[PDB]
Formats: sequence, structure tokens, C-alpha cells
Amino acid sequence: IKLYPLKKLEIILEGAHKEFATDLLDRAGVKGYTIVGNLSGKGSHMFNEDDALIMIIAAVPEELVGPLLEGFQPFFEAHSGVVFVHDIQVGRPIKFRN
Amino acid sequence: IKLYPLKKLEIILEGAHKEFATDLLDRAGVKGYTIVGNLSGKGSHGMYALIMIIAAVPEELVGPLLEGFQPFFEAHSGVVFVHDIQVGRP
Amino acid sequence: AIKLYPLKKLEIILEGAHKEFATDLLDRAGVKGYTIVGNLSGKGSHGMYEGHLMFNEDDALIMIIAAVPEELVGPLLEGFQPFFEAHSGVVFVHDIQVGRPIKFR
Ligand SMILES: Nc1ncnc2c1ncn2[C@@H]1O[C@H](COP(=O)(O)OP(=O)(O)O)[C@@H](O)[C@H]1O
Ligand SMILES: Nc1ncnc2c1ncn2[C@@H]1O[C@H](COP(=O)(O)O)[C@@H](O)[C@H]1O
Repeated sequence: IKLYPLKKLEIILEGAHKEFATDLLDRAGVKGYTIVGNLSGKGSHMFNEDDALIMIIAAVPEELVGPLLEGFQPFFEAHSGVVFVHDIQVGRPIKFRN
Repeated sequence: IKLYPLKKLEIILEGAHKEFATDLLDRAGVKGYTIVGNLSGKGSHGMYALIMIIAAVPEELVGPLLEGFQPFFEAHSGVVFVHDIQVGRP
Repeated sequence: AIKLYPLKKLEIILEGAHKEFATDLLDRAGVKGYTIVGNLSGKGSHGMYEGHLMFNEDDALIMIIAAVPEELVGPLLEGFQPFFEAHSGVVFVHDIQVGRPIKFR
């Protein structure tokens, strides 16, 4: 019944860069992630209407957000996409923090 | 990298109304959006054709956007969820 | 002009074969609606789930998005607990705002 805080990233980028983003999550110690495929978009939160986009959802301890955004920075300065950081609550924070 | 507050809308509606919804985001000054397609769902009318439009906007654009979506959602199925999020800028 | 009200939003990620178990818990608790994102992929503690590799589309990971009043969170999580102790998946609880509490409560 008790809930514990965590952060949740939504990383939206072109499907061709999936391996780069998942490798970056794995190296930072992220314990898991979910990928929503076949997304489409327009502009900037630029995306072309024909781009095959994905959204990577990653629940992470707050201590990993800074290093992850620092890792995604050179990528997002040269490629389309974004990272949305959410506050979430989970019942079992051990599943998400090493 | 500094974190900045934003609002993130999740607008869930029938795919047949996509153009109406994206035109309204365009006309309000929303700079970009992402669409999650081919959704299923349960609502007050029955089961499901549905899409989810994700837009991260400054808080000042929330009110005008909801005011724009109001006649639509008073006559059509669909929901809007407003989230508080943070985004990092260099 | 449009008043906003607080609500909670669950994201429930689980194997598609368990969709009915999850939607039945939501229906029973009085959840008024839900949205399902299908054919997902993901990395779990014991391996990868790749939706596009499944022979039956219904077996792929799904994410059930459910906006619920805060009072339904505890009973729902209590229901999901034995399931997630024996099956793959996660539940993320978010704070959101909505314009029409009656549509959800
Ligand atoms: N940290 C996380 N962030 C986002 N999604 C996650 C996370 N951890 C798990 N998931 C999702 O839950 C699914 C199942 O994870 P898990 O329960 O650890 O599975 P298993 O142990 O059987 O491999 C993952 O494939 C992923 O879709
Ligand atoms: N409580 C809810 N949580 C998540 N999605 C919802 C909820 N209520 C409605 N929806 C979505 O909105 C669609 C239309 O519902 P409605 O406006 O009640 O006809 C549903 O089929 C779902 O996809």
C-alpha cells in the first residue's frame, strides 16, 4: 500500500537511434525500459511528418536523471527529439534502483 | 543542463478527429507534438481508431488550449490529461 | 475559464496474455475507462520482450493507461500485488489534472 517516489523519462526520438538510447540507459545503470513504437510527430516539443519515431519510457531513481540528460545532450543538439521527466510513485523502488 | 517546468498534455480521441486536433495545436502556437496511433480502449460509449496526441507546452498555453478543445469534448469522446513535467535545456 | 482537478494516472505494463486479468481489476474497482497501447517492446530483469517477434499479436507487451480517482489507487495496487510478484510487469502512478472529474469518478 505504501508508494515511493521515482522519476520517469519519456525519450522521443527517431527509431533509427534506438540502439544509441538503449545503450546509454544500460550504461547509466537503468534497470529496464519500455519502447512504444510506430509514433509520428511534427515540429518540436524538428520532426518531419514522414519520420518513424519511438518513445522510450524509463523509470529511474532521481540520481540517474542528471547523468542521463548529460548523455543525451550531444545527441539532441544534433538530432530531433526530446526527454520529458516525470515524477511518479512505485510500490517496489528496489526493482528500479541498483 | 538546467531543468525547466512544462505541462504535458495527453489528448486521447478518435483518429477521425486528428486534423481538427493538430490544427488547434498549430493555431495555439504549440511548437511540436507526437502521436501514438492504433490504440484500443474502454470509454463511456463502449469499446474501441483511437490516437493519443502528446504535446509539451508552457503552462500559459494550457487554459487557451483547453478552451479550444472544450466544444469538441462536450460533443465527442475523448479525454485530456495534464501532467507536470520537467525538460532539460543546455 | 476551465477548472482543473487532481487525479491519478496509472501506466500498467504487462504481457498481453494477462490483459483480461488487468481490465477485470479495473472494471471491478469502478475505473471508468482505460486506454491500451499495444505491441510494445521492453527490457525486463530477466530478458527482452520484443512485440514484433510474437506469433500472436495478443501476446506482446501492452501498456494500460488508466486515469483514476486517488481513492482507487490503494485497492488497485492491492489487486495487482500478487500478480506482479508472480508475473512480469510494472505499475507507474502519476499525478495528473483533468477538467471533468465526473467522467472519471
Ligand atoms: N525501469 C523500467 N522502466 C520502464 N519500463 C520498465 C522498467 N522495468 C520494467 N519495465 C517494463 O516491464 C517489462 C517487464 O519487466 P520485468 O518485470 O522486470 O520482466 P522479466 O523479469 O520477466 O524480464 C519490461 O520488459 C518493460 O517493458
Ligand atoms: N479513465 C480513463 N483512463 C484512460 N483512458 C480513458 C479514460 N476514460 C476514457 N479514456 C479513453 O478515452 C476514450 C473515449 O472515452 P469516452 O470519452 O468516455 O467515450 C476511451 O475509449 C479511452 O481510450
